[PDB]
Amino acid sequence: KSCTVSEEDLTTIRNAIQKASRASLDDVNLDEDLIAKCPLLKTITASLKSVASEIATLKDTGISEEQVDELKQSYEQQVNEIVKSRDIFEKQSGGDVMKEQGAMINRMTELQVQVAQLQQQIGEQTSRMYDDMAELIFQRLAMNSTDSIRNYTAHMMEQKLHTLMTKLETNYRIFLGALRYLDHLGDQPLIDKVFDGILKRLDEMSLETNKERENGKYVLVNLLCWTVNNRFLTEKYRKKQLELFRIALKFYPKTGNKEANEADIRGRQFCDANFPVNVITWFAVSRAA
Repeated sequence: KSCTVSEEDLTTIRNAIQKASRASLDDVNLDEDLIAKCPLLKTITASLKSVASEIATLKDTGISEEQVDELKQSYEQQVNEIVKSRDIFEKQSGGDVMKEQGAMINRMTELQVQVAQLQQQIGEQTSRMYDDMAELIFQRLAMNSTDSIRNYTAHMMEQKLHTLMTKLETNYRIFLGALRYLDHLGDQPLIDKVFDGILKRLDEMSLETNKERENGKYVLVNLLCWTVNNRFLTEKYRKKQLELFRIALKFYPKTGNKEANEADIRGRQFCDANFPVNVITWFAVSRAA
């Protein structure tokens, strides 16, 4: 494709980016005629919408209202920085009077870069907050260390692990934060028990609604990612290999639908290994036969 933008349409794009930064953070709505002459704008539109959805997802979490407000200000301040960019939106002056960066495709490319970097920046910010939220869950449930779980009976340990799973599973970013928290803590007896608790939840949870299947798929796929390149966790996978095969075929039953299932699995991964796809669509399908 090619991108052409008229002088007045660039002004319209600038205001639409401003409007998506403040208050309700609504979808950037632009005329289709304008989008057609420059399909790059779909990418920019989708990126700002993703950050808005991610911020809204933070609200329906146990995060401090101060924390969410502080993140909303950072997002708005950073979009305002893009809006004030003379390289993107304002007329060339002085030295760059007839530089090539004044052409539309170059202005829009720099807009793509700054919005992509904004998305990465906000992503790193929310990742830290999901780290904190995950840690708070372990602390509130009094299972943040080997010492805290040492004196739990088997029945109590099972009960704590179930409660933990019901809190981690509803938001995969919280689940990822829990794995990062356990990794940094380096408390292996706790990792051992959390692995057992994840498996038990995956083996028994209800799957009646789409929300439950989505929650379970993210947990299953990223539990497998968690074992990659880790001897202790790979050893845990090895011993419970057959149970994970049963779990994989429950979430991904249409074995003959290899291509669609693989695309679904890779879209939920946060490692880059083939291992989750291989377990679910290859190993488990071969063992059942």
